Amino acid sequence: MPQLPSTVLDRVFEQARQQPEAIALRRCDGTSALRYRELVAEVGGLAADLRAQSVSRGSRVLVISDNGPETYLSVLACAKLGAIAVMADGNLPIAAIERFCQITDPAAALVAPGSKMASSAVPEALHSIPVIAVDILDAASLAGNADQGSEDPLAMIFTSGTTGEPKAVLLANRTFFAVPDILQKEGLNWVTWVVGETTYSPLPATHIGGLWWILTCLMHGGLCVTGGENTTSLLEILTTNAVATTCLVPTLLSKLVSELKSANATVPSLRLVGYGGSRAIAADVRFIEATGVRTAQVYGLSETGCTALCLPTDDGSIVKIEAGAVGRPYPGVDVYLAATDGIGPTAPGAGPSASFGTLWIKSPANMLGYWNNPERTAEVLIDGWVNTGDLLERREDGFFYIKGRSEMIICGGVNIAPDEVDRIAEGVSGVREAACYEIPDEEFGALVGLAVVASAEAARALKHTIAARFRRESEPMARPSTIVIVTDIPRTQSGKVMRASLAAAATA
Amino acid sequence: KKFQAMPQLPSTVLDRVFEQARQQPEAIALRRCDGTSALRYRELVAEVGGLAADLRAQSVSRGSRVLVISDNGPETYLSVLACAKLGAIAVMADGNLPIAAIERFCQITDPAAALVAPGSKMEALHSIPVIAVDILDAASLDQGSEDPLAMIFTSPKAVLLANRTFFAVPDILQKEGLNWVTWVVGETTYSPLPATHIGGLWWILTCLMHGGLCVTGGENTTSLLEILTTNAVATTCLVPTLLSKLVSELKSANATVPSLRLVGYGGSRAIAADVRFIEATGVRTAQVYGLSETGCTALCLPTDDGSIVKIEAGAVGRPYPGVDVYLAATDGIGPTAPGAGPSASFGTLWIKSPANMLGYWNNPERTAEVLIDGWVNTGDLLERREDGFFYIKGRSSEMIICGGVNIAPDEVDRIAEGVSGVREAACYEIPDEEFGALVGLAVVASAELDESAARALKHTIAARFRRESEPMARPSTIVIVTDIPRTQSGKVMRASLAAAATA
Repeated sequence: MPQLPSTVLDRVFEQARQQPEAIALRRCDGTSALRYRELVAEVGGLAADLRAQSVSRGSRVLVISDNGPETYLSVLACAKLGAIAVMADGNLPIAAIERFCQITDPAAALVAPGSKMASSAVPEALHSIPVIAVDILDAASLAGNADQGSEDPLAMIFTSGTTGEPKAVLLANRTFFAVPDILQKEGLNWVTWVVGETTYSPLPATHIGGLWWILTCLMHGGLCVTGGENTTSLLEILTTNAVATTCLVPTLLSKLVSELKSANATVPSLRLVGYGGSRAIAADVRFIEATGVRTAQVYGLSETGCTALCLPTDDGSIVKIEAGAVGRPYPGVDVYLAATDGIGPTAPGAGPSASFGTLWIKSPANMLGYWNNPERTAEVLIDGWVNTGDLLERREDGFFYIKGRSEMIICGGVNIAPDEVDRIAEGVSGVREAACYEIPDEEFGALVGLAVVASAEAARALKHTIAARFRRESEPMARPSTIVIVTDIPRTQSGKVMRASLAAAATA
Repeated sequence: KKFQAMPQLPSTVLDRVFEQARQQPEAIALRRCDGTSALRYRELVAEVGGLAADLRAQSVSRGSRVLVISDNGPETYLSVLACAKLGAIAVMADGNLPIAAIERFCQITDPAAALVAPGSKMEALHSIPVIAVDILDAASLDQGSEDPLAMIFTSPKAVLLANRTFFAVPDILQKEGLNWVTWVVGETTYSPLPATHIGGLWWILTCLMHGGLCVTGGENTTSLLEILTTNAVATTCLVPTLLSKLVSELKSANATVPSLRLVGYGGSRAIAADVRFIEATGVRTAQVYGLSETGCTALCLPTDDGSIVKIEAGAVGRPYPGVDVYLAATDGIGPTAPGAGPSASFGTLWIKSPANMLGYWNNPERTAEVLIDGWVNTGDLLERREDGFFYIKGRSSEMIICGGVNIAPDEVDRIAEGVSGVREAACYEIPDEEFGALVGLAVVASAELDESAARALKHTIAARFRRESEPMARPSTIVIVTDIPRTQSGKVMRASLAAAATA
């Protein structure tokens, strides 16, 4: 906490002094590799180019990101000058870029090698400002910017709550280290960083999850692999690089689990997997923990500076994830459920957090505001609390759940017993096992979905067979609205269908 | 009701309009709200002829696509008809759409020319010839029912529409002598719905066929009532939002529309309270249910005794005679599919209608799954009730179930009414993906409150509710209304309120 530097850059430089020979960054295939000492000097080099080009404290620099080492050197060179690193995705069409430039008003632009052709249009489009190609230990080299603080802006991330508009999310230095400090200080192993361990982010540097993870790893002396992926196989990426920790979104975790099923392999080097963003699928998490690996669901938003709640691997955590738990609050991260919209956590007479309502979060990783948008900021951000927009319940177990707890489905006033539907679907020849799940419906409340594993005998015809069996019943609701032929149905070890894990797998 | 309805009548929209010109050449066919861009049936005929020449001069031919950059005015329907004369396909494109969007229409449809209506003055499409459009010879009066007349975008997906799309339903209504929807020769109609939207295009095109005086485009105002009033409009076609605004406009101004005979509406969830307001003014109404894919309305809910209760209940309509409907219990198994069984009383709505689309343009894979043997998958989820109508939801619990907890609407309103400053209150269900339903609360203020003033009422109600034993019961949203809709017993119409409250 207070013993440690209060900027990201300065924590990176500390690590570099402790282990200047360890690799800080490299791409998956091993190119663009920087040691901590080389990173330090490169950061020195690039910021001297930026100072030369008139970039000062408070200046915005557009970072056209390829997710690689050069992307992170670029952020750190901005940090060196007290400049704000605006993260722009290289893939995006120049019209999106120009719009970022309208909002942020950059003084320069830094272009990573993997966006360079797309970047190439930009220099002509961006005539007004110096746009630089980024390619590749005395105390003076390890000096930071003494005037920058924990509160000072380091980065901007674009988010689109609005269907068309993207808001520029303004992020202080503290965003990156506020939660890791909490963990270390309260001694929690929910998320851990081991000195030197290899990590991998398949998440873009322009997404809060990607930026946050690689930054906290740099501070912690990790070897961060990111950028030059030449395959879609995570298992190949993980194995080949002996990755120890990685940050996932559920659909990536699911693709990993399927890649490991399909090969009867594991990733033995792998220690820890964080995942978040979308709905967790207990089944994939469980398959991953069985294979030796510790996990952490990290719930959070760009506006909250990434994770604000956590669900670490522990007894019963899988049952909780399946029931819809998002996790529990880190110490020093206050959580408030507001029962009625328009009435914030600090409203006079509002009262204490309800156990059901919109989650508001007061964390020291919280964003400083939306760039150039006082009107949308004043509503989402108020006296330290960010409105996350999400509806959650707190149970007696202290965990937050994104849904309520009845063992029967309700479709148009009509109670469906899931087990009974499964029984019906399993009396049909060709069916090896079957399992129903709920499909959300605005007007009917819920519908019945049915997942089906066929015996070995194409079976598209079975769907028709099953459909016709349900047809011969006198409850119209009690009939599956969708019937998916699957290879497996997620089950507890005790043998019970994990219906929430199943619904997730069927709608992909 | 099974066979060809009116086979004596021409099988092209164009011919039917020309037929109108023959019978009433001096009657006004089209005009803008301000009275400019005016064409008589006679002049409409004449301009379609010269416009068609222009088109052929740019090598436009049968099957050639023609991009029609619409301003919803007389120049636009004139354009459509000029395409029709060559058997070219009118690709409807909104002329206020940003450049990139027009560009994709062009890449999708690849037209031989472009016709620009003046109400959107403005390369991008240099490569193709653009014609500016700017406003009886009996001999100058073989396209048929099935040839394509127009493309409408799902906006992106391109819906291919035949001529029969525009007369097949009205030929049925005529054939069966039904008055659900009717067109009177020479009556004034108005369409706030654009030519680029199935509703608007189909509406105006039907009126022209029927010898209507069609007022379209060039709105001199934002007031829907001033337009209807000033033009003495007799029939109109609306979406629920616009209907709500007409009602709102009608309440505030203490007016009726005296000329107004018929209002069609659809496109979103209908609001039973607005409909009832309108009909009490003497106006017949028809809910028209349909999509681009179904060539507009396939189901219709006509003003009738018990029609307001059905609409408040969530009814969408009953099919027209000759239009086939089929609820498939399971997705994937269509009507065609083997041993498909007959229609269920609940499931995904499939339609077999003579107005159905020919398919999506250059999309064989998506088309093959949505349209099979004349049947179209609407994608909508419905229940066929005892009374033969189709409904959007299930029979009411009368209880809001939030995360498994039952909540009493009477109990909730009781609480809000007990707060000083509340003259009356009524709650309503807000559907939720994860917790099922939330409680909404509509409040009628006892007294007027400054723009600042009302909110302390929101907090005070919120506070009061905060202090109750059950978390689920509490209103997730509190909205202030000058009006809570009631049945003629005085029970709250909670669905009408839930539509008005949300907006």
